[PDB]
Amino acid sequence: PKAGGPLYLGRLVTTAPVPPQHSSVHTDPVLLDFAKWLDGKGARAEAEAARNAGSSSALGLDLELPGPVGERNLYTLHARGRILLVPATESGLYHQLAAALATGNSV
Amino acid sequence: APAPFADFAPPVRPQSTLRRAITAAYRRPETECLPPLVEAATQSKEIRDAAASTARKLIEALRGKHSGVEGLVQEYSLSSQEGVALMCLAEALLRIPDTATRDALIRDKIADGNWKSHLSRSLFVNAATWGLVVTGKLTSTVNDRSLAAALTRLISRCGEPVIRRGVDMAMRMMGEQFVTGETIREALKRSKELEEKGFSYSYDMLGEAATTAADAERYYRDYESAIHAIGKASAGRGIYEGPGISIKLSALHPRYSRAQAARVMGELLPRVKALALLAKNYDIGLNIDAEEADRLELSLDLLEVLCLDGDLSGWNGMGFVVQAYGKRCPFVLDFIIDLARRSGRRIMVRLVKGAYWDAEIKRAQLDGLADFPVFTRKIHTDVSYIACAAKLLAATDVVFPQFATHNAQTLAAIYHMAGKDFHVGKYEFQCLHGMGEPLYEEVVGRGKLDRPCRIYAPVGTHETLLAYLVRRLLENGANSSFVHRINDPKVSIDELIADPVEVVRAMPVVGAKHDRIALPAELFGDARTNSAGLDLSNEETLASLTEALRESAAMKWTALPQLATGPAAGETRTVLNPGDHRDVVGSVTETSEEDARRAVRLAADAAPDWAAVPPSERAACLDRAAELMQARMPTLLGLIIREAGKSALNAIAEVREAIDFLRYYAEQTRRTLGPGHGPLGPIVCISPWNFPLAIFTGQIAAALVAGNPVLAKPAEETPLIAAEGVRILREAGIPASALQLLPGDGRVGAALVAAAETAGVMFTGSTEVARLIQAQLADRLSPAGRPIPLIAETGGQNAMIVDSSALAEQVVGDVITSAFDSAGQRCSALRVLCLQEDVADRILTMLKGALHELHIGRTDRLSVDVGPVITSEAKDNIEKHIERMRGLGRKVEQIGLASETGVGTFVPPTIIELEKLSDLQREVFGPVLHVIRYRRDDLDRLVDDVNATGYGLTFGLHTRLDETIAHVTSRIKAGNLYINRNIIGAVVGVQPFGGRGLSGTGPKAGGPLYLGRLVTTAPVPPQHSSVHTDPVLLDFAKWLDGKGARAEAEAARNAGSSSALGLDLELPGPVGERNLYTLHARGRILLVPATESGLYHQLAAALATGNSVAIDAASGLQASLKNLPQTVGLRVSWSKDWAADGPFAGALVEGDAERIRAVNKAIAALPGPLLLVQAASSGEIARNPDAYCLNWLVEEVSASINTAAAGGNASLMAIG
Amino acid sequence: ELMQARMPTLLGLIIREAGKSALNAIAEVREAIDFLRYYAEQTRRTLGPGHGPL
Ligand SMILES: Cc1cc2nc3c(=O)[nH]c(=O)nc-3n(C[C@H](O)[C@H](O)[C@H](O)COP(=O)(O)OP(=O)(O)OC[C@H]3O[C@@H](n4cnc5c(N)ncnc54)[C@H](O)[C@@H]3O)c2cc1C
Ligand SMILES: NC(=O)c1ccc[n+]([C@@H]2O[C@H](COP(=O)([O-])OP(=O)(O)OC[C@H]3O[C@@H](n4cnc5c(N)ncnc54)[C@H](O)[C@@H]3O)[C@@H](O)[C@H]2O)c1
Ligand SMILES: [Mg+2]
Repeated sequence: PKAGGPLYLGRLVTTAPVPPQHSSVHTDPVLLDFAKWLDGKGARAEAEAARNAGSSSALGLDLELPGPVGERNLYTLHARGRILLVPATESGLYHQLAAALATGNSV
Repeated sequence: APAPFADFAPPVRPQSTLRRAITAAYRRPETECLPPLVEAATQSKEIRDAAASTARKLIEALRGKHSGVEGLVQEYSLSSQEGVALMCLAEALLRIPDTATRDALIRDKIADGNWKSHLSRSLFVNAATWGLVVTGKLTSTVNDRSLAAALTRLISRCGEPVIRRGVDMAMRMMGEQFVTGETIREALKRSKELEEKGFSYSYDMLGEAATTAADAERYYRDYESAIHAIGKASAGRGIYEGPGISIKLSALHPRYSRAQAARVMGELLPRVKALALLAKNYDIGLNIDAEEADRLELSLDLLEVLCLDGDLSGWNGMGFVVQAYGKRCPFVLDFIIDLARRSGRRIMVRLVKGAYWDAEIKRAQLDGLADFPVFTRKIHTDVSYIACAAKLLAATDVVFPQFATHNAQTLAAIYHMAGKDFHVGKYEFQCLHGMGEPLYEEVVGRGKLDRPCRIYAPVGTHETLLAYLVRRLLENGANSSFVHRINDPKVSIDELIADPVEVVRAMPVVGAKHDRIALPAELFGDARTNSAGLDLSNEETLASLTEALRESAAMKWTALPQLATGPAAGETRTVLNPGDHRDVVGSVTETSEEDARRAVRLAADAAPDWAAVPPSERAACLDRAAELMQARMPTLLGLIIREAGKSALNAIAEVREAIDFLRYYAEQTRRTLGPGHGPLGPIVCISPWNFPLAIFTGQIAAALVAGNPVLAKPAEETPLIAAEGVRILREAGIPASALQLLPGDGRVGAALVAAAETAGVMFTGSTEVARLIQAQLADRLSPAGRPIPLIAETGGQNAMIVDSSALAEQVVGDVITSAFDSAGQRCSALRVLCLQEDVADRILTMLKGALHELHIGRTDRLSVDVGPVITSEAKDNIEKHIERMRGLGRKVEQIGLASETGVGTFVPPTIIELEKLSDLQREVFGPVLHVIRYRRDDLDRLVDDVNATGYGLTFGLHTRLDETIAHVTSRIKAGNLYINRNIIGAVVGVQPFGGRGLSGTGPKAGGPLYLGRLVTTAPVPPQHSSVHTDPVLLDFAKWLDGKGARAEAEAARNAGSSSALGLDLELPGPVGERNLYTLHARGRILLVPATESGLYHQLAAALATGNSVAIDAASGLQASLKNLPQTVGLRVSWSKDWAADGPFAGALVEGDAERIRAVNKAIAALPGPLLLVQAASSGEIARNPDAYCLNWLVEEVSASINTAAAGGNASLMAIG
Repeated sequence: ELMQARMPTLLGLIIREAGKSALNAIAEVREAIDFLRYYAEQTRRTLGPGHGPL
């Protein structure tokens, strides 16, 4: 994560905290479709994990940070891109997909 | 048969001179109200100096002893969101009744981490209220994802100790500060301490706005039980030293309104009398709280009867609030003082400023009324208060003044005005529990000012107090509020002791309106004049309207085929009132199909002369017609009421909308139309019966002002109001050759559509009829060989989604209005209410109770809520649907209809509980609400189900949660969205109206793309641009360049810039609402190319506007799209069977004239929605970069958000 | 606080050791100060007993 930004310290502990202002009201639509698919096939725990990832993902965060006058300093969270998934089990793959899709990524 | 309007709105009693002086002041200009108040409030310099000294002394004491939430935030270093989230958690933990159970959950589960796992209802439902507590700011909706993050963060950082402190803080605030006690017995026990010091109490059981008979009965028995407890405790102390009760009339009847005055006097009055008799027996005060401005005068009729009722004689405890922020206040006081004299009852008069200011501003703006019923500058209310106190202090022998205020300046002014002679019973002050005591502990007692104060003491549970805590907090928490200012270190004591009387007196214009609050007529500023409504709570208006309505029923209304040559002969029949077929409204002569064809030829002949009238002068005709409709509104109301089954309220809205269409299209014309925007030619305007003036006028006005002569074919059910609208337009200067009225049925419409000179068709009506028109036009091409433009605005299957965070009373009101107003005969009407499972039973019970309070009948009575259905065939079709549902086992709730309905065609408001949304097939255009339930996790599936009908007109969402708003509004596909309000809004230029799919082709009526469809070359609408470029368009342009298609790549880049996809505007409108207008992709566009270059141009146009495409595989052009970037490939499909691959949202066609005609026929044959097709020849694509117009490849979406839904208006908190 | 008070001395070292101009040496010391204070505040906003170190 970026130095001098709010995700940095969370990389240096074994369980990351929720950084200040780190949330988003947006839910990735592909995540939503994935959760419905999981519930369709009865993968209830996985569908729940998918919905939880969709909500807790901060994808779409778009903040203006305090700074000097005459400047607008913006901070936004976007998808990483394409995530390599190396699952071992079906449930593991569903959980990996949930995490990656909820954050806007392809896999 | 009762004479029309003979019983429209008779007053409860003849209006006395004193009552008429009240009504006369209802909306009096503010500059007229203030001077007499300044005079009445003037005091001697010696008194003003002494008052300022007393005020300063009180304020110095207040600031010298001046934290619970603040201390908690400080101790744990909480952010604002953390503080709010903590209080929401504490509130939720306090819903756990057993204390040991709650503490165990905290210590073992909540503190350990997963608070979400242990706590169907968002923790943050009431976060707007806690936000006001923590931050002093009101945010209408809740950022529940921010709060969830903050709660996780604070618990993981601070653990059980912060939770414990939050729970204890919330417990104290909700149990001891916002209420005196949870029950009347608890409140009475806690009142002894301050009573011993000289305070008294008035208990507020917190009941308000009954929605059902059962609610009203519950509030009644709560008041009755409280009176017993208060009276037992009073123990003979009497009405001044002893405690009393305060009641709200709206709690005691579900239809407490002037429209239902007869029910109020018959049903509410005896209940108040029964409570008053009990208060009399215990000799306690019983105060009637003051509510909205439109209830003031009605409440006076109850006060009058009660004070004259001999059964209540001997008791002086009847009390009544008057609101000094209201322009009628001094005249109301004159009335009350006189009533006290006549009755011999020493009425207890509580003078307040007023609690509903924001809402009164919004309501007057929404209703288009002449002015506000309240002041708009806070200092005006202060002067009003002091002037009214002077009136009350001169009448202490006949009334008992009660000065309710937390403002030390106000208090000091009155303390000195009242003088040195005092005894208990002369007057008192009043304050709110848990707010006013710091001030009044400097007032009560021989060691202070030795004046008594009565504490208004809310009593109730956490659920009851949270319901309207937002309104109560804004009373003393807005930037203009004294209590806010006393806590602001930037506000000096000198500023707080400023004398409002002398400040107002020295102003350059005494009593000027607030600069930042628009009068309703001025909502749109320089753009146009807002239409004006009528105040159906104003007795002068009701009396004048009664006469105008009666006079309208004596007119010989006719509708004739008004050809350019003059009225034509034809088959004549009467037009009967749908609510009573014995009431003949007028006569219509219908147009022969031969005369319809002749009218089109005359329109074609006259087209050049009308096109030559400059756009500014055409717009001037529209503006003159608007003025004429505004002046004629009362007569137009009467016709609409009797011809179309509309109530007066709905007829007012109908005429206002027509006025607004005229003025909006006139202004849009002045902004856009020039010599190069040539008219299409004769336009056939076919309109529905259900908005028989507004939509009729809108289509015709748009076509005319765009320079086209019009053939106006009104619905066969409602020709009379259409004929009158044509008469008005002709009077306004539209030549007879430019506007021909052709009454008759669908045959006349079809004959007009089929006429060779018809250059465009504007249709509003059913989807099935639009499909027939679509088929007719697929045979036809313009003389230039292009499709005849069709605007087809059609039916809806409109849903409202309600989650467990919504306020049930608000939901039910918006549902009753949206589903059953006009007997559901609005295209926007709510058809499917979707209730989250956890709240569905409670809301359904409330909804059914509210349903049974509706009055169904002939609409020439103000008391009628729901009128008839338009015809017996409409009735038969609706009832066939109801019986089919009933036959399937579905639960069906129906109002019982009065016997008087037998003379008309009525269907009772009906609620049908469905299992699945798939249970509905087509639009049922009547008073039939369907109810489905959903589990929260299935919300996304539910939105899919709503979209799956194929309709897309109106949609509502009731929720407080930003995550749910973002999710639902991003996934729903409808043209008009409404958040936390009803779904029937179509305010021209504010909610541009029109849907997608089976609901419309667009462009939206009342929006900025409309006129451009009615000319051959569309202008650039005002504000119509976007800085955003579709990224797939960009990828396609690079691909074109890589293929060597340099000219097409340039055209693609130009399309990317020219596209207005991504436009996102806020439209000016009333306070307390945000009205948004955005341009989105339409969806999947069918491309029917002929050449490779044509395909590239079609794809550029479609991609630049955000769409995907299905390309006709029969074009053989597959090899032209080899090696597309994956981003573009995702948007591109090839279709061999167009009917299998839809629904499409539009089409682009390339070919010669006969190819276009053949394709147009094939497109019309596709199932489902009508497609907005644009066609061009290959040569046209080469010559004209705008061969395909990007205006018609985006979809307009309007969203109206009620930002006052949390209980107040944040932006108006800064307007004083 | 110590780096802020000692900035003039730190500047001299940075100027001579790393080839920085005075303005850029000031920016260097300011950035170190800001990192210190920023991570201190971010810690005060977030870290609790369950956020164990690596
Ligand atoms: C015991 C008690 C009982 C009450 N009962 C009722 C009741 O039954 N019905 C009712 O409506 N109110 C009632 N009120 C009053 C209302 O609830 C507020 O408390 C009161 O209006 C605030 O006035 P204040 O003098 O305490 O404060 P102030 O800060 O002096 O005045 C604030 C008031 O100014 C007014 N105001 C604010 N901005 C503007 C503006 N831009 N233009 C014009 N006016 C403005 C509003 O009335 C606002 O509440 C009661 C108040 C008390 C203390
Ligand atoms: N989308 C909107 O803005 C909007 C607004 C109001 C009403 N509507 C819809 O209108 C419908 C109710 O109005 P209605 O009952 O008058 O509709 P309708 O379809 O019955 O009639 C509409 C008009 O079309 C005419 N007509 C009928 N058959 C025709 C034909 N074969 N060819 C040409 N014209 C023909 C009628 O005479 C009438 O003037 C509802 O479905 C409602 O949802 C839509
Ligand atoms: Mg019809």
